[PDB]
Amino acid sequence: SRRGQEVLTRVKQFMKQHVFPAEKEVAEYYAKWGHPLVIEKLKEIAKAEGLWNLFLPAVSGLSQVDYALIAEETGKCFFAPDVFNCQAPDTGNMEVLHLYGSEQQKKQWLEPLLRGDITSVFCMTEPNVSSSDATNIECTIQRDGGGYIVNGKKWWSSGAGNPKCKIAIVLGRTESPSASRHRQHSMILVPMDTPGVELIRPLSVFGYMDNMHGGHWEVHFNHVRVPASNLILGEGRGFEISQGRLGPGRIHHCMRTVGLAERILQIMCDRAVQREAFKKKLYEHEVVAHWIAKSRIAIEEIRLLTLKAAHSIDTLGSASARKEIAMIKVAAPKAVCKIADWAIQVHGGAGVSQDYPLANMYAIIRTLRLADGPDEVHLSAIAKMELQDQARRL
Amino acid sequence: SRRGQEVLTRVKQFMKQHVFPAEKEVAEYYAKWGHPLVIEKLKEIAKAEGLWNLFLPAVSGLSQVDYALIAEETGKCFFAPDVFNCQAPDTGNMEVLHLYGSEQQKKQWLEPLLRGDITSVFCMTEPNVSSSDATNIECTIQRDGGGYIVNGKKWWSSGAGNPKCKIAIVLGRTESPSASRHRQHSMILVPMDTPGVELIRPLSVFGYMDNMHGGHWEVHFNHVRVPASNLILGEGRGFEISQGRLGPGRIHHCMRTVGLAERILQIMCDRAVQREAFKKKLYEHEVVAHWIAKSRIAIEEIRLLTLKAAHSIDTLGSASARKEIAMIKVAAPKAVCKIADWAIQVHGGAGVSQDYPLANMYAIIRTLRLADGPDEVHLSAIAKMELQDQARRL
Amino acid sequence: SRRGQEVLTRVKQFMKQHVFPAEKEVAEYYAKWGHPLVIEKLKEIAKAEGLWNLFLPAVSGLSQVDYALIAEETGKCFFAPDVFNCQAPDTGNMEVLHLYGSEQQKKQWLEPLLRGDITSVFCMTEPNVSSSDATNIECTIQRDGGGYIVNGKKWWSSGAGNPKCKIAIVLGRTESPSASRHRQHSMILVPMDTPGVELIRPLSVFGYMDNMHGGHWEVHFNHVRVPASNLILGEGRGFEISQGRLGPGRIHHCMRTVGLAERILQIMCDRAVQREAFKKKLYEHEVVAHWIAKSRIAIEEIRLLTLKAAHSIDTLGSASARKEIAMIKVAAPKAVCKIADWAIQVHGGAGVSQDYPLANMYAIIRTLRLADGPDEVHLSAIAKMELQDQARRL
Amino acid sequence: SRRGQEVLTRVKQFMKQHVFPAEKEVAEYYAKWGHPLVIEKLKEIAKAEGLWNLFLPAVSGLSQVDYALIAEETGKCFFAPDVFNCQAPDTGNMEVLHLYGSEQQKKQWLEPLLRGDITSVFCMTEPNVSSSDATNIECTIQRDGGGYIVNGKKWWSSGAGNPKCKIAIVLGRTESPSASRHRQHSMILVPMDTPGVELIRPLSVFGYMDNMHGGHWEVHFNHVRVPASNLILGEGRGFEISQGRLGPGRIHHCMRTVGLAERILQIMCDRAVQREAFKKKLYEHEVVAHWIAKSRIAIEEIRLLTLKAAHSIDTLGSASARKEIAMIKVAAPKAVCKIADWAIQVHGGAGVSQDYPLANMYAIIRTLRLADGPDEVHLSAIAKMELQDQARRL
Ligand SMILES: Cc1cc2nc3c(=O)[nH]c(=O)nc-3n(C[C@H](O)[C@H](O)[C@H](O)COP(=O)(O)OP(=O)(O)OC[C@H]3O[C@@H](n4cnc5c(N)ncnc54)[C@H](O)[C@@H]3O)c2cc1C
Ligand SMILES: Cc1cc2nc3c(=O)[nH]c(=O)nc-3n(C[C@H](O)[C@H](O)[C@H](O)COP(=O)(O)OP(=O)(O)OC[C@H]3O[C@@H](n4cnc5c(N)ncnc54)[C@H](O)[C@@H]3O)c2cc1C
Ligand SMILES: Cc1cc2nc3c(=O)[nH]c(=O)nc-3n(C[C@H](O)[C@H](O)[C@H](O)COP(=O)(O)OP(=O)(O)OC[C@H]3O[C@@H](n4cnc5c(N)ncnc54)[C@H](O)[C@@H]3O)c2cc1C
Ligand SMILES: Cc1cc2nc3c(=O)[nH]c(=O)nc-3n(C[C@H](O)[C@H](O)[C@H](O)COP(=O)(O)OP(=O)(O)OC[C@H]3O[C@@H](n4cnc5c(N)ncnc54)[C@H](O)[C@@H]3O)c2cc1C
Repeated sequence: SRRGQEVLTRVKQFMKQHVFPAEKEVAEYYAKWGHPLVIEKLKEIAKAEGLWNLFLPAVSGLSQVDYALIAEETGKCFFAPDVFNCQAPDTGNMEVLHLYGSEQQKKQWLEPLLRGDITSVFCMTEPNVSSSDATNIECTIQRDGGGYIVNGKKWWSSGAGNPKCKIAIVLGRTESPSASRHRQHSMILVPMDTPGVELIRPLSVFGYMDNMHGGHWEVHFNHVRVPASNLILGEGRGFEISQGRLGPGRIHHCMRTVGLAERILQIMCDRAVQREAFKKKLYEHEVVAHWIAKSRIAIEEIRLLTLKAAHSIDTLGSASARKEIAMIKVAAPKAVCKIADWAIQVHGGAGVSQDYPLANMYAIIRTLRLADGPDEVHLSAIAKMELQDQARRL
Repeated sequence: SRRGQEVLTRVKQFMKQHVFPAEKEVAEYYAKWGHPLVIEKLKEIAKAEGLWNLFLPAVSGLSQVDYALIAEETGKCFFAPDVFNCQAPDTGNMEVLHLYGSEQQKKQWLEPLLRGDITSVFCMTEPNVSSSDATNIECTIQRDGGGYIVNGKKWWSSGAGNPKCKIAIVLGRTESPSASRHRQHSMILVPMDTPGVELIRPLSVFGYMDNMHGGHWEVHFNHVRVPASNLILGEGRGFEISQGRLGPGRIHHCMRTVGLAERILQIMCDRAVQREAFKKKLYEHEVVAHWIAKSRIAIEEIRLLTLKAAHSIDTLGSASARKEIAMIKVAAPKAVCKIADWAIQVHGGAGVSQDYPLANMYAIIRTLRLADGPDEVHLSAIAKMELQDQARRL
Repeated sequence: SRRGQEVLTRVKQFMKQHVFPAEKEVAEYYAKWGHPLVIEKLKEIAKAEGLWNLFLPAVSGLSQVDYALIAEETGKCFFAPDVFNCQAPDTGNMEVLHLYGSEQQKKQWLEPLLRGDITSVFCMTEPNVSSSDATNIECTIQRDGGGYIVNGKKWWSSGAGNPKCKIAIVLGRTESPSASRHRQHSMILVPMDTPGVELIRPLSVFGYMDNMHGGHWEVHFNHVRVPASNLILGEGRGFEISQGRLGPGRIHHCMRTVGLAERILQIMCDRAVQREAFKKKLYEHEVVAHWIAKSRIAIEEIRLLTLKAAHSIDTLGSASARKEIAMIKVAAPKAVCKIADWAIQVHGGAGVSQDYPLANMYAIIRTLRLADGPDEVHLSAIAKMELQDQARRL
Repeated sequence: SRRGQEVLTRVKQFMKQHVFPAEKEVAEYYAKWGHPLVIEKLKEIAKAEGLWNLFLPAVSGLSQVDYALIAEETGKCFFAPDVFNCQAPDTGNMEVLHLYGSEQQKKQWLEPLLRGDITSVFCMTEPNVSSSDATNIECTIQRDGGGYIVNGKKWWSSGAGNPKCKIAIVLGRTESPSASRHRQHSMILVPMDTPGVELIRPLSVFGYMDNMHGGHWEVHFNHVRVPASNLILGEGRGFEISQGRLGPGRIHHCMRTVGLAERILQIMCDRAVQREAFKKKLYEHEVVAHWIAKSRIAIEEIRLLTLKAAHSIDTLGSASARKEIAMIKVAAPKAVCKIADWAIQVHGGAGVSQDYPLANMYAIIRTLRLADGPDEVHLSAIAKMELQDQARRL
């Protein structure tokens, strides 16, 4: 679309003018769970210029392909999505509140989230059970008179340490014997200021604490009392809302991963051209050149897959495109992990040190094979859908 | 396009009605370098219905995307491309004669090729040198008074054993010291009936002789006298014509390979559903299901890459899209080889026997990593182009 | 041992003097299920010099390490094991008859097998079921008065087309409700001259019929009447005898595969040194050199694994070393397959043709991942044993 | 040997009694470049019991196989080698001073190193050049009257931050036009207390600073004046001493890596047995079980390769076994990296957090593909030696 191209050009100009020059200051600030003043100034400027809430089609008037290209543009910096209010944790919560939810819930939580006043956290993983299977959730949401009681322990809650975090969406189980085997979980809105909500400890990733994004935390809900109006949809529709939330998050992460892979490839090519070993440059060795070629091929393939998934979501819907989302979720992280490992090996001993962003990049990409579900469950789902498709064809 | 969709539907109906039922008869006939009468009847029927010369846009009025889908449809059978006059050896020669060549050359050779009266063979590989580097060609094309003399030995000439083969395009070298380092080779039209042209022996592929397609032969040119009007373009433009010929052949092969991969995946899924081992079906074992999922992901990726290359050729040109062609040529054969190996392993001991087409399929796909240039030279070319692109960006 | 070293030196001299020069004649003879006179002369010479039955410790007085080195020596030729009476099909049957069996059975069948008068065939695979799980065998061995009745269809029976094949060992099931879940199968000796035994058709491997080794056949047993004295051990001990037969066959195949890999690596290095492409030799390209290095590393690793398994069998026994045999059976075929594929790619288009033995080599190695059980069942067995070992340690 | 077995049993008892229980205290101490008192007490106890300097055959009276098993035992803990005075940085310097060096140098530096009074650091890598090629070293060691002047910048110097570090071995270049192309570098002993030696900054590995081992530092030598008696051997023998130092370090690292891989496999098996997902345990999924089986196979292979290299060094010498050392250096890190990645994936999100040692383990193993030379230079060396061997055979 013409609007998509215009917004993409404006976003590229905004990044090249403001976002990249502030990287050194942002890194020096974090070398303690909030944002420095540079990010707030950038957010104000982006609000002024209209580069705000580009992820939500109902607000920005953009399709999934246009925002796919835009998110590919903003995936080259680790704090750029937060400048445009398109960061990973809160976007899913805004989508959940926009799709499902009452007028009171929207006016109370979605508007401050849209304006950037507050941030949100999504917590559904337990530390003592296998949470890749969503039926293993043991946190309870029991009705107690006129309200609800939330009691459980959470795990890997991203962004809970941010001082602006005021609302949470908690997935817990309700005992409903008369219901089906899937109508046993519900989502509830729990304010972080409610008595009984405790932040236990932050969680590290390969020795990185990720203070820029608020960190990952262990949260305890000790008999938290919540009004009955904070329950999203009904008392047994947690799985449906989770499925609705999942897809867009995965596609946005895949676009950002494509952008990050492009940045990594640029860095690796620069290093290969610059350095000389054994009386020749690094790219003159065929192994490095073949690494570069394979990286380019993989980047092109994953970008095409993500664009296909975005077009399918546009033309059909978010519920009739689960296979494409599963395929891109399987495909992107492994390819970008291989590219990052090749770049680290090309840079040598400096590839693991703090002189380059390759080590933190590798850690973040490595966590992409576990967050939002491991790759094995997605492979099983793809196999099941493919077998159903073959049975229908035959 | 609407015409593309209509022709695709007609082609699908034609295959399902005529081509697949004749597979058993065609296989029994070959269980000796020509075609049985069933193929000739199918060719006559296809000529009547207008499903003729679909590969050439100037004749069929189709873009590269429409024919990409059509060739994906016809890639599921090993003799289907010959039914529609879209077989690998002669298509490149028709493209060469259509792009370059005089009116006399066109009227003499392209029209019988277009009508299907005769077939052609392209020979540029020598047995005693490394022919992956085109500067190693030692066959000579010397001007002798009013004509030319062709003297050399050829290698892996596909389709030379067909009785309908009457014309050849031979790549040889001419001694031109005043010319550049690339203007040393030329292409000449050599009729197979010329004295001095000898067929030495056929060449086998993993123990398969491939009599259906005319086989692969060693050809000797012993002082062949050829008129000066049989030289295509000039006396030093062999490389340019070779580059013009190369790309469309690769893209058509990639589309047919995608179709073959789809057929292989269907066979493997059928076997996995049917068989039971260790008190469960084969797909109930997670390794087989993950094989199926990875095969589907790879098929989708290679199809998207081929469609991207076809669209780029449509919108820009065959000379400004070499990078995409190189990427698809690298990507498709390895993925389809892995899929075929997985299918053979799934079928067990019967995966290598004559009860299934998987072994011949694997042999043919394995030769795709060597024919039309190995994968390593393409990887080097991709690396060079990517480095140039990075230098231009920086 | 000193005897092992002396026999190894004598075997090396015998190969270099007689076996390699006859390769061209043997190949020309087969370019129809028996042996040419050259092989018979070589067998007579080997009998005269005492290089006979080197595989059996009770006859040759050699341990498993000495014969491991000897079989590594004889693995470089495809008919060399038959010169020393150490070929794959009959060796297992000799081991079975030597370990288990009565005096009458030994005097009737093992002595002609030891002298080389007759050959044997082992058949336990069915065409219409999954035979990787041995409980799926549907062939019946019912007691009928004073004898037994064998009724079933066999599959992939190696060596059944040899005119010297006179005896077979057939695995079938007996209905014994009072027995356990494993005491349901038995092995019986069935002469090939018995009425009701039919050879149906030979089976091809990638288009190779393997006439040198007698081929692989489909055999039908149509109500074959057999005396009760032809039953090995008891009526429900088939699994035990099968387990006893399995291990030595696998270790001998692994040693021969190591030898074949060494030959393949020598051929590939010769080609890489000889040829020149793009103004440099093939080994001057780093990819080819890295292929060579990885091939050498893999060869060393698999040889060490096989020697470890042989020493373990020597010092402990064939029943307390199943884990090592499973590991070598998993490890050797994949590494040698990768080496063969690299060599084929190095040779170029000639790597698939009949000018070199690489294509037939690849086909034979590819069948090693399916014969004597697939790799997946061995991986599952290794995982089970490793979990038991960890539980015992903890 | 009997002594080797007795010392191995004593070492196993010592570890199980003292080293493992202190892991929690050691971890809590570091959660600042020296050792806590627990390690010093363990060192005193090990000195009392005679488990001291087990790496040096001239002191312990042990071969390379016995110490290979012992180092495999001590590779399961990250501070265990330091308890027995067998830690990576100083062992190479002790070997260098033991092989080469004068009586004064030995009495001054080797004896305090042997008794554990001081530690050493080896520095030969420069930050601004490619140091994988040893001819790129730009640090200068110029003779200045009665002594030497060392001027250069070092990089990744391990253990320089330890307060006990008093001596260094620096590799620099000397301008000798009359000498050969390899006699251009020399090794000199530089005390850390000499004026002009500066510690610039520590270097991180994936966000880990590794304070336990003294860290990795950037060191500057600003016109350091050193007496002429501190030069090891001559003024142009740096390469020879470097080659002598290299091999034993690699073999010890490989043995410790095998031990670490065994520990990782034990942890992964424990997790797979414990956890349950999708109504079954983790090992009941075939992918996890196949991961376990492949890990066991790889561990066995690398252990056999290391033992073969140790036996070859014992029976022939450290100069006629470079091929085996290169092969093990290539083989061990990649296999252990794959095993560690599989274990991290098995543990899920907790695989990257601080609750388990898998993330730090992966970082340390990942640096093993770069330290002591990258894998690509070793692959090139192996290819060269293999080509020489093939040429000699032919
Ligand atoms: C944990 C750790 C500890 C260390 N400790 C020490 C220490 O105590 N002392 C010390 O002196 N150094 C130490 N180092 C440094 C280490 O020795 C070097 O990083 C390594 O030798 C390579 O040096 P470099 O960084 O200059 O690599 P570079 O040469 O700059 O890397 C270029 C890359 O190109 C590739 N390459 C290079 N040559 C070839 C070729 N011929 N063919 C193909 N590809 C090729 C490789 O992937 C290589 O990594 C340590 C490093 C680490 C990570
Ligand atoms: C060259 C050659 C020679 C042979 N010679 C003989 C001979 O002399 N005698 C004889 O009796 N047989 C012989 N065979 C047959 C051979 O033993 C069988 O092919 C093999 O044992 C598997 O039998 P199948 O074909 O029924 O495999 P199937 O069970 O039908 O194959 C199914 C596939 O599923 C997979 N699979 C199976 N179980 C599992 C599991 N638990 N987990 C995961 N994946 C699994 C495997 O990939 C397997 O290949 C020969 C075969 C070949 C190729
Ligand atoms: C089924 C089939 C059909 C064919 N049909 C035809 C036909 O119709 N017409 C025709 O002219 N030819 C045909 N060929 C031949 C084919 O084009 C050649 O085999 C191919 O181009 C390579 O030629 P070569 O055998 O000389 O390879 P070689 O150059 O001899 O192979 C050397 C090997 O070295 C490697 N290598 C080469 N260059 C590099 C590099 N720069 N970097 C790294 N590695 C490198 C590659 O692995 C290559 O295979 C056919 C081949 C097959 C298998
Ligand atoms: C950086 C990061 C951020 C995160 N942020 C959040 C967040 O904001 N909110 C949140 O709720 N969670 C978050 N998580 C947690 C994440 O969602 C979980 O780690 C993940 O969903 C798996 O949960 P688990 O740890 O219980 O895995 P487990 O189930 O304990 O892992 C077991 C392992 O077994 C394997 N496996 C599982 N099922 C199968 C199967 N069917 N077939 C084969 N293999 C299988 C997989 O390898 C899996 O990793 C985050 C995690 C990370 C690393």
